[PDB]
Amino acid sequence: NRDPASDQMKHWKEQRAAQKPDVLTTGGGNPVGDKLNSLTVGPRGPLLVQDVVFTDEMAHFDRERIPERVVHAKGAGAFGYFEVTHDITRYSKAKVFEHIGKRTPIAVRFSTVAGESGSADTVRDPRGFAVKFYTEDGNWDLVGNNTPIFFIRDALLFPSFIHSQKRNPQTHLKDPDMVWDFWSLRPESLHQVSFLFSDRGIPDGHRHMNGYGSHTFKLVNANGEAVYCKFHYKTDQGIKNLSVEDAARLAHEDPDYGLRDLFNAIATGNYPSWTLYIQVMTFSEAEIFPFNPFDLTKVWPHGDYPLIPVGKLVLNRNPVNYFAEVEQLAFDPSNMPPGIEPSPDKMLQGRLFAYPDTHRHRLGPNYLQIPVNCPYRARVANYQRDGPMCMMDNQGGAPNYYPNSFSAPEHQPSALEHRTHFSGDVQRFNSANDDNVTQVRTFYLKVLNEEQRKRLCENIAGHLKDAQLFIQKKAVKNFSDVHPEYGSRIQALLDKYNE
Amino acid sequence: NRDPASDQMKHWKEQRAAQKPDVLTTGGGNPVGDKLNSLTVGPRGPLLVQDVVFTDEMAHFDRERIPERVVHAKGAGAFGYFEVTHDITRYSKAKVFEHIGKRTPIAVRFSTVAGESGSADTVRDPRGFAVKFYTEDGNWDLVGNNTPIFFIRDALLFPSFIHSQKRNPQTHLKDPDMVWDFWSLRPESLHQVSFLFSDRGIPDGHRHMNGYGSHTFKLVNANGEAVYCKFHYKTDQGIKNLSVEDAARLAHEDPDYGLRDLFNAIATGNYPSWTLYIQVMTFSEAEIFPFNPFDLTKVWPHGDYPLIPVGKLVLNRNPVNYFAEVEQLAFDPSNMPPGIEPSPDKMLQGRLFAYPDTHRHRLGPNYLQIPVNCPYRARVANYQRDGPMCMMDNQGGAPNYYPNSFSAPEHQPSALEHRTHFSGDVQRFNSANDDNVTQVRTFYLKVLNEEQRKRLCENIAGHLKDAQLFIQKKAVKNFSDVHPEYGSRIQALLDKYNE
Amino acid sequence: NRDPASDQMKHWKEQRAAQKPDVLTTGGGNPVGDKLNSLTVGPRGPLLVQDVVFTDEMAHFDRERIPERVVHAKGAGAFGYFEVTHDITRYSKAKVFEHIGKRTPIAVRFSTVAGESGSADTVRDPRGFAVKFYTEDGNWDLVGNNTPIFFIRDALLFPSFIHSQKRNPQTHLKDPDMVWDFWSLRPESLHQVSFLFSDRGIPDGHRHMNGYGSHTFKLVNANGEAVYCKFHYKTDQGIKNLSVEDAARLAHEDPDYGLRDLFNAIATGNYPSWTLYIQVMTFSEAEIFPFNPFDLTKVWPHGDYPLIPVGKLVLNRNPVNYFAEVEQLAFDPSNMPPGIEPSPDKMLQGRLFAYPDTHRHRLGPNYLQIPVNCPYRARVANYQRDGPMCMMDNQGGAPNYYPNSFSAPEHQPSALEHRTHFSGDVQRFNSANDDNVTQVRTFYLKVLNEEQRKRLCENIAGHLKDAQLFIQKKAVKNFSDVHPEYGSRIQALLDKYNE
Amino acid sequence: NRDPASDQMKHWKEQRAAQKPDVLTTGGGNPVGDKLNSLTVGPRGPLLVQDVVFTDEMAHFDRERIPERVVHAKGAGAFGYFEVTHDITRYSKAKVFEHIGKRTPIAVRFSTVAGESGSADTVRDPRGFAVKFYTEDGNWDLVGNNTPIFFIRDALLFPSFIHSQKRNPQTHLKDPDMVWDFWSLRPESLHQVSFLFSDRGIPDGHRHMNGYGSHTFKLVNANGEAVYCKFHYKTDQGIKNLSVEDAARLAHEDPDYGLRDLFNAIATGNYPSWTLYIQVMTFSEAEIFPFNPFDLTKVWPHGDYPLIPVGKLVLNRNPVNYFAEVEQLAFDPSNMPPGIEPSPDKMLQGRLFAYPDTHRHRLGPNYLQIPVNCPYRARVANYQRDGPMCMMDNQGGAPNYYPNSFSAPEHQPSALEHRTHFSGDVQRFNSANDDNVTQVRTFYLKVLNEEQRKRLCENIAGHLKDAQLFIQKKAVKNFSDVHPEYGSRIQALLDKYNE
Ligand code: HEM
Repeated sequence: NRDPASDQMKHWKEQRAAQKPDVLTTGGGNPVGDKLNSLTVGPRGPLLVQDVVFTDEMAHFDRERIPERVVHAKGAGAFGYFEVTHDITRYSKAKVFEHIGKRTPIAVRFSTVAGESGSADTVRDPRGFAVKFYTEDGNWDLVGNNTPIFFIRDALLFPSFIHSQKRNPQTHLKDPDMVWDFWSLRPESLHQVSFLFSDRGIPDGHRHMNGYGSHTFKLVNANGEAVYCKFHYKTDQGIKNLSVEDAARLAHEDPDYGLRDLFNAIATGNYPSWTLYIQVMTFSEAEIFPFNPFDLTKVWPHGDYPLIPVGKLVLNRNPVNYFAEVEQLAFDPSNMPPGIEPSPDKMLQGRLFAYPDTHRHRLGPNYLQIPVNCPYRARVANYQRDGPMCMMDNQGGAPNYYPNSFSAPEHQPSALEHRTHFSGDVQRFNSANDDNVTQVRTFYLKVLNEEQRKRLCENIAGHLKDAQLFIQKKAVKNFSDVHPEYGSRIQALLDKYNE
Repeated sequence: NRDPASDQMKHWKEQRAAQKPDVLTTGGGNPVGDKLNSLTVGPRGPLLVQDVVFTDEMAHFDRERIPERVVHAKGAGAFGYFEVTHDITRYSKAKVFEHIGKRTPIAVRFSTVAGESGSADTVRDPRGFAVKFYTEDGNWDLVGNNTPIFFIRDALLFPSFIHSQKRNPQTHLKDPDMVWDFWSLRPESLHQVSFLFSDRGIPDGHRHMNGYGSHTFKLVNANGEAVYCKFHYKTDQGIKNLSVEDAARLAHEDPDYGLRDLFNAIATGNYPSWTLYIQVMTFSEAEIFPFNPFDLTKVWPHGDYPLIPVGKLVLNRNPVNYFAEVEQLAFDPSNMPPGIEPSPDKMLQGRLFAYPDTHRHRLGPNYLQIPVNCPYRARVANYQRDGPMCMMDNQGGAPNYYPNSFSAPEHQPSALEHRTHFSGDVQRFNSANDDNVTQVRTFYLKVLNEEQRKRLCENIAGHLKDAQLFIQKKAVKNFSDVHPEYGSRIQALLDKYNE
Repeated sequence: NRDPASDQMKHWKEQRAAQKPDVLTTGGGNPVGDKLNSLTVGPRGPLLVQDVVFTDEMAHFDRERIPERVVHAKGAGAFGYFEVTHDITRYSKAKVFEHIGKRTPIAVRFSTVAGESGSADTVRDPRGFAVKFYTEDGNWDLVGNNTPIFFIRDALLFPSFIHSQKRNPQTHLKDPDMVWDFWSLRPESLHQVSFLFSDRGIPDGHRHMNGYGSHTFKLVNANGEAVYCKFHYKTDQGIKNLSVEDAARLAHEDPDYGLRDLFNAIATGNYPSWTLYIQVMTFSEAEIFPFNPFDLTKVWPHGDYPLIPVGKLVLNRNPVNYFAEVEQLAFDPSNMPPGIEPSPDKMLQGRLFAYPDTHRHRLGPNYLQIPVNCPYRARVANYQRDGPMCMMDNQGGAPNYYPNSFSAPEHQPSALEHRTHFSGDVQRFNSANDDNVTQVRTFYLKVLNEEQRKRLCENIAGHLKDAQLFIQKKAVKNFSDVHPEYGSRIQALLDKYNE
Repeated sequence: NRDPASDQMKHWKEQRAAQKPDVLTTGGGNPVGDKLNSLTVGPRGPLLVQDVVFTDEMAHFDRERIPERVVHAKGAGAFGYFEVTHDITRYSKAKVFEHIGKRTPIAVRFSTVAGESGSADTVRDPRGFAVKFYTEDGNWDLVGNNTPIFFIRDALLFPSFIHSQKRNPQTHLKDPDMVWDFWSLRPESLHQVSFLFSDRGIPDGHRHMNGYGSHTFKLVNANGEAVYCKFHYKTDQGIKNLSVEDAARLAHEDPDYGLRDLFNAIATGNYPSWTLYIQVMTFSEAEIFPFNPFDLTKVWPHGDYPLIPVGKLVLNRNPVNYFAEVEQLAFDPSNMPPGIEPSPDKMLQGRLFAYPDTHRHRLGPNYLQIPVNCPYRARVANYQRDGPMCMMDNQGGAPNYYPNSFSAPEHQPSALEHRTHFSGDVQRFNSANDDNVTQVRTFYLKVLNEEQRKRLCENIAGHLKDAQLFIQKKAVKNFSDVHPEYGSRIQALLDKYNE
């Protein structure tokens, strides 16, 4: 007897023993008479096109694959619910927060960032932690990571950052000179790079890590009053990490470690859960905040902005068909119910467009009619019609133009947005020189102990040693700009690694 | 008060008078507060990305269109049922003929051939008359025309023929030189051409024309015995045609004449219905038949192969959304249930590959998961998985391979195909010289009368006159090869049209 | 002999009389030995899969079609050059205006609006008139119509308007109730509706109509000084229209009238040409302008803003292949070279997204690598990589991220945008009741004469009569609000039409 | 200084030091003035739509990915030439074998089978060895593996075999039960499984393994005479293998080991090469051969059918952009020049369809117009037109139908296929019980030595122990059917592994 994942088929049969097997058909419902031998003219003769049983099956086999996600391609998924435990109705009128005890169906997808579909799970990388809330106001996607910050703060650098984290365009190899040339030319990355080369850069699966919206968002209550917030969801199973040596063994021992962990957990009843907190900032506090409160490379410290609890995320169901329910999951930061809205965070302003854009490419123009993506607890009605692979009644014979004298859907004025005043030149403002070291200094000195600082440097040096010396020299300098002992330790190790 | 088609929105509003209008939402189910005005900075300022209401609506509008059909693009649709009235179980075991009184749902498409989506209905053309039977053993797609025959008899000429009947690739205009250079270089077209330019070239809407499967097909009964057959469905409303004069007036007074006629008939309860017949040829009649009995340019004469009634087709329901239910309809001649099998007709052997093929391009790899296309009266079960726009549970966690020791679906030996014996070289055989005139001579002399022959010639000369002289000279010789006076009449009228 | 279009194939053969015909191949370059007869076992036997010549040719015929344009689907194309004849470098620094005498290649596509691929040319509808300039600074797409104004002034209403002008979702029939329910609930349409039912609603081919940029745009000279502008290109062949009586004859006698008139002109050396003008409005004239200067239902009167000439548009070359050079044409308003920039027109702003969006769907992710869409007089170099159907070297092994230390492309600071100050609430501002009648009154009284006013009203009532009475009454009211005699005339004609 | 692969960017900058960096443009050729900061309203404001520099680049990033190969996804590419060295023109007329010394440009792709794009290179799996010859008669794709044989012999079992070799449809994990349930239910796989689990299951990269075409193919000479042949291309660098211990270290130390080993070799002039041999079986010897000569699970022994040399394959060029030259590479077995034809092999017959079919999905309808797929040594001319992403003239204004009297391409009769006689019932013949053991027994006893048999069983037991007991027992039985001591040794080690 083995773990539950290995016994998948065994249980599919047992859960079925009472029935007779189904009749094996074509895609058109036509029963198949023999599907092990091809129609040929004679035992050693050629194949006929009259063999449409072969063409039907092969034709579909040939179209099985769709594009993998451009980022966060290697993923695990699970489904559960969100349950409200505390009252934050003064801040948000979102129905998903309406009363204590309110449950809402969720779907979660964990991921790495850089590796493709066949890569290993226990590698150094940020982790995705995307959560979709099926509310009565339409879906709410909270596309968060295992970290509160990112490496950049303008969306126009993002394709570049990703390119520098993936394969060299000629050799198709991971290229340290690309990784570090970028990071050293963009020191705003220093904060998240210090998180990444810490211990938490390799979590022991998906259940022992925290999630964060990382972005500043906006909450609007019933009076029309607004505050800015951060979301934190913290692991009730406790932070737990793999060491470098153990992560490396599992990388070839079990490439799908974090997939198998999550599936087995839920199957054995160990339902992982997370505690949803927010931080709140008023509009006033936002004007006096020392840094840019919409700079994704900055946290809101806890002492000044403590955590307010909201509710629990619980995962208690495994997917049944991985493709249908995880590969085809699509999270849009732009899916926001009334009560939740976006900040002016440059990076989040780019994500408002990019996600729906790529989903119409990766999955298709009507990807929101796929079941896991459908807002199935909301009544979807508008003037949008047709498109490839239209799957409902296409809203029937309703008038498809607005306004109209024939009683099709109407706009709901109470769902209008919060009005904010802005003034300034319409212009590309340079955010490369916002504070890039202060919060990092704090992390290095007051969050890490001495042993962790030591490991931080060894993990950095073990990867940076493969870059050229002019890149090393520049990266080390950025590290000295945080703390001279941060830089001179790294440089002591590189001096050895360089023989 | 007007015809019922014009009152569609009027009635749509009346059937809703009681309830309230729906909440107008995004495709994500998020209610919109205002959808007549965009999100801008100040009344005369620029448009914001934050306006995800606009993006969501505009983006879908931008994706409304799919590739029209490559032929038969102008279409009208309706729905109904097939009812058995006579017993032909001695020839076929197809569940759709199981017993008298048995109904099966059907869906029909009427079309022209050459015109694109906006072309007129009342033009000289063949008419598609495609019928989809939703049976228990999967779907059965009788994809016929309003002719028993076609212009050619080898599929390799089909892309060519169609190119010649569409727009010149530089000027994008209808070209008579193309049209008649082909027809006169392939005189196998004489038989169908004669049909086209007579009175039935322009039927008075789709309810006053017959439908034929034109190919020879194979029926198989419960003992394993097989016969060949032809399908005829004859209009119970009576053949009725339009004059060249009236067809040309309506071509600009109502380009959608046939579409309108069908909708209004059904809406006022005047339901159209056809009578399905079959002809039956034994295998040993097929060896002694004077022509090639699988020649798609040949009919089976009635005197020797009389019509055997089978039942009624009845259209009694209009589509609710034309796009979802008519435009996305996909018919595959290779959708054949046990009891119905292909002949060796070279032209039908091509259509077994072409239709599924083009449907994966026009509609999508999983187009059979579109409702109106679905085999909703059978159980689809097999080892096909994934593909873009997967719309069911993707078959669940069922074992995806075959054979297996876990009781996934099994093959049904009774559904094997009938086995024929064939012997001969594997090579390309020349069919350009099968009897191209005999059955036409009969049509011209014995079926048509004096006035119809006169009109047949006028209609041909009135379109052949715009081709070059060397092309007219050749066409006329092919016509002369049917009957001297056939050519003589056309050539006398051409001598006049050429001033 | 016949017109030059009809003789296209004749001339192709003549231009090749001297050579031998090419060898006919598969798409893989494998010569074909027979393509009229299919590979079969015996003369009357089944088709084989081994017949890759059939499948290679049938596979591509099955994928011949692409989605037609969602609007303006029916179009005609030609190519030529733009030439500067006057100096407007004090307003715009764009390299297409640099000096008198400079020539830039162009590509033009004329079109109707609503009719699909097969509809008639000679119908009442606006006419598209899009102009692609191939600049050294990249492409410039002046996507114009044959009117200065449009029916609506907010992009959100654009799907609706179109839906109302196209087919009823259930009957697939042009619906008068949809047309006028919309127009009568949105009286901003009054201006362009009076343009459309006037003599210029049906132009006599594409050479006898003007072209307008319609939108206000922004020009920026070398000093950084900016003005607002309007592009008018006026036919050098003279305004010429068709009467309702003749347009309806041709609509069935020659559906492709405009397409034939443009090819035949060019082929016979009668090259059509236009004269490009601008209006100019300083930022300070924009502030005092009585209406909203960015309202697309409004014109700038000539007395206050006279026409300034710029150059000539000349069309002097037909397409060689219509699909590759016309059907696949893609104009993006957003393609704007330094010195030409958008105004805050709500409609234009919307079009900045729409066109690239739909072109990725209609043509594909890399649609700008199609030769006719290529900026083949600039040097494209950036950090975009891959995609479906990637056709060049994909920019080689160049570093693919930015910034980088390995000398891949750099930004050009002189090509930054003009900076404008905006201030206001971010909200949805209601423009429904900007002045809707003033400039229409002027048109009805001062531009048309007695006869033309008569025909304008007969054309409006000849179409509005089919709508319901409550829709009629409302429209007429909207027409009275322009002038009592406007709506009263229409109402007198409607009274007769309603028997 | 480092290896060449890591100095890629270093050498790109050096090879450019003379010139100045290009101007960074949009896709449309428009220079950008700042691509590090986004267009906003005030420094902490929201993002505008008229930031088309952002949109244009993100929209393409969002569409960088295409579908991965449905098998053999992980790959490494190189280009070179094929040079004839011996005269086989008595067997084949193919222009690639015309004379000694004749060179042809080639392109080769190496791969594994079951891992996705991200997986490691040093795992136990077959290896792809696909060769594209660009001959004057079009392209010749020889789609070969590093084995003479394969696991199955009917293509209707392919999708299933591949499903079992990949991931569980619910857990997304590698599932030994699926692996061995399939293999133990289809003992035909015994031959190739004993190859897979010997030392050659893991090659030391791609330069130290042989190539084979596995399938019997047909050769046809200038006289029309045919023979059946096998292609073997052996490594001039020598067979060399990784041990299980080192293959696993490298699977985490360098996932891309085989890719780097090829690139560094070519870059340093150590060009790998292969020797091309054929075996030859006359049609007479094919009637008396002891097994089925077209049984993909059978080799032709060397004693009876010796290797006949042909020429060399040499890889002396790396790719410059991996995506454009290696990921978009498409190989079709059906690309076969005159002189080379398929044999009736049931598995090859299915590859004649499957590959073009998946290539139209994976890449697109016109994937043969992608440079590296272009038959650029041959002249493509025919009657195929249009399609998504049509990239050349589209063959201009040339007549698009055949036959025609206007001098478009003609068929070449000498390119016709060899005619073979076939006689037999058209049915599905069982091939499950062709001799499944005999050649395996020879391998085990006569090809392997003592040590190698021991490791063969250890490799097998290490993997089979994770399957259920009932699957183990059945697999061992199939190994006892080869040789009692084969099944014995495996059962003694499974007894230990099961504690
Ligand atoms: C402007 C900056 C960014 C851009 C342009 C961007 C772009 C993308 C794209 C195109 C995808 C693919 C989505 C799909 O295929 O369905 C994706 C996935 C994802 N992104 Fe980002 N991203 C950005 C920053 C971020 C940030 C700040 C976070 C978290 C705070 C994040 C978290 C994720 C996650 C978790 C996924 C995987 C979603 C899934 O499992 O389907 N990304 N991103």
